[PDB]
Amino acid sequence: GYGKGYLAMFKNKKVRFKVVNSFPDLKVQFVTSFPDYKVKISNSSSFCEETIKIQVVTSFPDVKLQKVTSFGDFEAYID
Repeated sequence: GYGKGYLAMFKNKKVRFKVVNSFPDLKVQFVTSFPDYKVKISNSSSFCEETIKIQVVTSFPDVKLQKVTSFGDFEAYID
C-alpha cells in the first residue's frame, strides 16, 4: 500500500482514518515516543481531505503515530 512518506503530503491538513482489519492503506502503530508523525485526533468528520484505511498494529508498522493534542503534523478523524 502507501509508504511512510505519504502522510507528509497532509501537513497542516485533515484526513479520515478508517479502521480496517484486512488490506489497509497503512499499518499504523500508535506510540507515546519516537513517532514518524505527530497526529491530532479530531472529534469532527468535516473537511477531511481524503480517506486512508489504517490497520492498527503492535509490531512492524508502515508508520508510527503519536497522538498529540496541540502541534501536530496533521489532523485525523477516526471511524
